[PDB]
Amino acid sequence: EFKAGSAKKGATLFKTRCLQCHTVEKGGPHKVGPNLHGIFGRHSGQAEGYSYTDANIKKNVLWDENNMSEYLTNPKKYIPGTKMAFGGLKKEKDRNDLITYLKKATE
Amino acid sequence: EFKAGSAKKGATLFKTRCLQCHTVEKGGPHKVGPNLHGIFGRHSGQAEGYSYTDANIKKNVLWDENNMSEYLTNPKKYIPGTKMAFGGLKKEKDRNDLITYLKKATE
Amino acid sequence: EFKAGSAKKGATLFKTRCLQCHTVEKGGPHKVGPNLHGIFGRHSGQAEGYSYTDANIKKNVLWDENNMSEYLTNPKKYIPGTKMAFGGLKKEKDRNDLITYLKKATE
Amino acid sequence: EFKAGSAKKGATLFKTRCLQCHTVEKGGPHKVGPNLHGIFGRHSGQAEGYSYTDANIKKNVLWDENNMSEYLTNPKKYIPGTKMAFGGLKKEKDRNDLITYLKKATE
Ligand SMILES: O=S(=O)(O)c1cc2c(O)c(c1)Sc1cc(S(=O)(=O)O)cc(c1O)Sc1cc(S(=O)(=O)O)cc(c1O)Sc1cc(S(=O)(=O)O)cc(c1O)S2
Ligand SMILES: O=S(=O)(O)c1cc2c(O)c(c1)Sc1cc(S(=O)(=O)O)cc(c1O)Sc1cc(S(=O)(=O)O)cc(c1O)Sc1cc(S(=O)(=O)O)cc(c1O)S2
Ligand SMILES: O=S(=O)(O)c1cc2c(O)c(c1)Sc1cc(S(=O)(=O)O)cc(c1O)Sc1cc(S(=O)(=O)O)cc(c1O)Sc1cc(S(=O)(=O)O)cc(c1O)S2
Ligand SMILES: O=S(=O)(O)c1cc2c(O)c(c1)Sc1cc(S(=O)(=O)O)cc(c1O)Sc1cc(S(=O)(=O)O)cc(c1O)Sc1cc(S(=O)(=O)O)cc(c1O)S2
Ligand SMILES: O=S(=O)(O)c1cc2c(O)c(c1)Sc1cc(S(=O)(=O)O)cc(c1O)Sc1cc(S(=O)(=O)O)cc(c1O)Sc1cc(S(=O)(=O)O)cc(c1O)S2
Ligand SMILES: O=S(=O)(O)c1cc2c(O)c(c1)Sc1cc(S(=O)(=O)O)cc(c1O)Sc1cc(S(=O)(=O)O)cc(c1O)Sc1cc(S(=O)(=O)O)cc(c1O)S2
Ligand code: HEC
Ligand code: HEC
Ligand code: HEC
Ligand code: HEC
Ligand SMILES: [Zn+2]
Ligand SMILES: [Zn+2]
Ligand SMILES: [Zn+2]
Ligand SMILES: [Zn+2]
Ligand SMILES: [Zn+2]
Ligand SMILES: [Zn+2]
Ligand SMILES: [Zn+2]
Ligand SMILES: [Zn+2]
Ligand SMILES: [Zn+2]
Ligand SMILES: [Zn+2]
Ligand SMILES: [Zn+2]
Ligand SMILES: [Zn+2]
Ligand SMILES: [Zn+2]
Ligand SMILES: [Zn+2]
Ligand SMILES: [Zn+2]
Ligand SMILES: [Zn+2]
Ligand SMILES: [Zn+2]
Ligand SMILES: [Zn+2]
Ligand SMILES: [Zn+2]
Ligand SMILES: [Zn+2]
Ligand SMILES: [Zn+2]
Ligand SMILES: [Zn+2]
Ligand SMILES: [Zn+2]
Ligand SMILES: [Zn+2]
Ligand SMILES: [Zn+2]
Ligand SMILES: [Zn+2]
Ligand SMILES: [Zn+2]
Repeated sequence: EFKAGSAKKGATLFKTRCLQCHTVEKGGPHKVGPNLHGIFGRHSGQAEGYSYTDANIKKNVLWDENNMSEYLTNPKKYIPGTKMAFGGLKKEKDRNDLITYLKKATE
Repeated sequence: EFKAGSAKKGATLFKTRCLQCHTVEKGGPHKVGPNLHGIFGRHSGQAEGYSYTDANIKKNVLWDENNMSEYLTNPKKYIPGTKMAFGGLKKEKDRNDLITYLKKATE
Repeated sequence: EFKAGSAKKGATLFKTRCLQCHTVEKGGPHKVGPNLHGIFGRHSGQAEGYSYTDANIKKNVLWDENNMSEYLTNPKKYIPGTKMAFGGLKKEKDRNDLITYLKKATE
Repeated sequence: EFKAGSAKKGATLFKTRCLQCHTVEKGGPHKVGPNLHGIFGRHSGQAEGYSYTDANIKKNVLWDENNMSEYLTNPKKYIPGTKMAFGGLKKEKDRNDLITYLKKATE
């Protein structure tokens, strides 16, 4: 389901839809949401120093491009009970582009 | 998000995937499943003389082309506890073709 | 043209699409379908103690990953007359994952 | 299932793998195979002036991009007894490119 898209558009989607709550850089600070560096290949709810809902820990997924796409389609449906206040990215090209940027920004 | 496809292809899809349990002709007989004539524009679980599950009755949808496509994607997810033994047409062209045929067959 | 995939999601596919009729572990019970331990590398229809159809027996193939994926694409096409009532896994990444799991659980 | 590919790329496929037996332009001449101008949207076995196997005529398909693709994968499997001596384009992107060229050259 995930196909690599445009990192450049993905960077703008993040600025307007996520940066509000998240930083991406290594060592960056948690805000409302956790810092996201190294999120791919990591278990849900494990960023150091961030205090998660139990449902984000207990979802128990190893983040990759595909379950990230599914999550960002509808976060509170993929993880019922999350404090991530965000409706979701409905359009699949917006998802591929954002995940393309996010991979590059967080690896 | 339903779109008219091939009724000839839908007829074939129907002969091979639905015909076992279903008829389409006006006043046709029930089999394992209810005869389907007049289904579009009727409430669910309302073919005369057929014993549905309570779930199929209480679902309380009015069949049109779009929620029919949603139903045929994963019938047990759309109507939990339905006794229809069918995995689903996962491909969208197949659902468009079948619904194109089915609308012509049952109207 | 099998390529290794995710045993973990192949596990998930097995219990949703196969477990109702099959067990996998060594010495496991026959149910509707035969216990499958040791399937890869055996001729078809050779699980001791299971009562097969003539067609599944006379098919005369040695199961590997490849012809298994052909079979699971359309079981009744590959073995005309089989009493396994299963439509098939149409998508290759689904068969890939399931076969990767099945091979690990049956070897 | 068909996806528009590269007409140019497909043009090179046709010269190497088809032109030996076929021509494409309006009014083009018959060779070993028939001239293919107007093939899409026409019944099988109809090109005016060519002598087809009865197998080709009785396949009774109206050619579009997708049953063309199916066909060119395995001609003898699609039309048993055809007199077209061509093993098939096994790679999916080769069929997409060729059909994309063929649509443009024969419409
Ligand atoms: O494969 S990708 O689609 O991901 C992709 C990645 C890059 C890339 O160049 C392209 C396509 S091709 C391209 C597409 C578009 S367009 O499609 O947007 O019109 C405009 C241009 C352009 O060259 S010109 C331009 C415009 C702007 S802007 O005025 O600030 O928008 C900034 C930069 C720039 O060169 S600098 C700049 C800024 C970033 S960023 O992501 O950090 O913002 C990335 C890159 C940059 O070069 S690499
Ligand atoms: O059931 S739960 O989803 O709650 C769940 C159970 C377990 C677990 O660790 C986790 C989640 S956390 C997690 C979630 C996801 S996921 O979000 O992508 O699904 C992927 C991974 C991951 O670590 S990485 C991984 C990848 C693969 S591979 O794909 O086959 O190569 C095999 C294993 C493995 O760990 S091994 C392995 C195999 C299985 S079983 O299902 O095959 O029996 C179970 C376990 C394993 O450790 S316990
Ligand atoms: O934001 S939502 O996730 O809620 C969401 C709701 C709807 C929607 O179209 C989308 C996303 S877009 C979408 C996203 C994803 S994914 O990225 O999440 O993988 C996969 C798909 C997909 O199409 S494919 C698919 C898979 C299944 S499955 O058999 O259950 O797997 C059933 C249906 C289906 O289309 S049918 C279906 C059934 C229902 S419901 O009423 O029965 O719940 C609602 C809808 C349906 O389309 S509207
Ligand atoms: O459920 S079904 O098994 O029936 C089934 C039907 C179709 C389908 O796509 C699939 C499964 S999925 C699939 C499964 C397998 S597998 O089973 O071998 O692993 C291989 C392939 C593949 O794509 S690649 C392939 C290989 C060959 S080969 O050269 O003969 O080997 C010919 C064709 C072809 O596509 S052509 C071809 C010819 C016809 S027909 O109408 O002329 O019979 C129909 C179809 C064709 O694709 S639709
Ligand atoms: O199909 S036809 O062979 O009749 C044909 C079509 C077109 C065309 O201009 C010509 C011949 S004339 C010509 C002949 C030869 S050659 O004889 O030496 O090979 C080389 C060139 C060239 O210009 S240069 C060139 C080389 C390549 S390459 O093959 O990828 O390296 C791609 C393109 C390109 O411009 S871009 C390109 C991409 C496409 S599409 O189909 O991918 O959308 C179509 C066209 C393109 O120009 S129209
Ligand atoms: O808009 S639609 O896409 O729905 C559509 C509806 C019709 C239609 O003609 C077409 C497209 S165009 C077409 C497409 C295909 S193909 O796509 O299958 O290759 C083959 C042909 C063909 O002419 S030739 C042919 C083949 C056969 S067959 O040997 O029995 O298959 C029966 C008939 C027939 O003419 S008679 C026949 C049987 C039926 S049915 O529904 O009762 O099976 C419908 C029709 C018939 O004329 S109307
Ligand atoms: C504020 C309203 C936020 C918006 C905008 C975005 N995110 Fe978020 N996110 C937020 C919180 C408070 C949390 C923790 C959730 C919990 O239940 O504890 C999250 C979580 C995530 C995660 C999971 C991180 C992990 O498991 O370690 C991801 C991958 C994530 N968020 C991504 C993400 C994206 C891509 C966003 C833009 C589309 C986005 N978030 C916006 C708060 C907020
Ligand atoms: C036997 C295993 C069946 C297959 C094959 C198909 N259908 Fe079915 N259908 C079946 C049953 C037993 C029921 C009643 C379920 C209940 O819970 O009461 C149904 C129901 C439907 C309906 C709803 C009719 C209504 O009045 O609400 C529809 C629209 C329907 N079935 C369509 C359908 C299609 C399109 C099929 C081929 C893809 C198909 N069915 C196959 C049994 C079986
Ligand atoms: C019940 C409806 C079943 C489902 C679900 C699955 N299988 Fe099946 N299988 C079933 C039966 C009754 C038989 C015997 C077939 C016969 O004709 O006698 C089988 C057979 C197999 C085999 C062949 C075993 C052999 O020794 O050759 C295989 C490899 C097999 N089944 C695999 C399989 C898979 C992978 C399934 C999930 C995708 C699956 N089966 C489901 C009954 C049923
Ligand atoms: C010589 C070995 C050929 C090669 C190379 C190609 N084609 Fe062919 N084709 C050939 C013959 C002798 C026939 C008639 C077969 C019969 O049974 O009568 C055909 C037929 C076709 C058709 C069908 C035409 C119709 O009117 O329905 C098509 C669409 C076709 N051929 C296409 C085609 C393509 C795309 C080729 C390159 C991959 C190709 N042919 C090569 C002889 C030969
Ligand atoms: Zn998708
Ligand atoms: Zn989907
Ligand atoms: Zn650049
Ligand atoms: Zn650039
Ligand atoms: Zn630590
Ligand atoms: Zn793991
Ligand atoms: Zn784990
Ligand atoms: Zn959708
Ligand atoms: Zn890093
Ligand atoms: Zn859709
Ligand atoms: Zn017609
Ligand atoms: Zn849907
Ligand atoms: Zn869908
Ligand atoms: Zn009527
Ligand atoms: Zn393949
Ligand atoms: Zn593990
Ligand atoms: Zn296929
Ligand atoms: Zn063993
Ligand atoms: Zn394909
Ligand atoms: Zn050009
Ligand atoms: Zn050019
Ligand atoms: Zn017609
Ligand atoms: Zn016709
Ligand atoms: Zn094919
Ligand atoms: Zn096919
Ligand atoms: Zn294929
Ligand atoms: Zn023309």
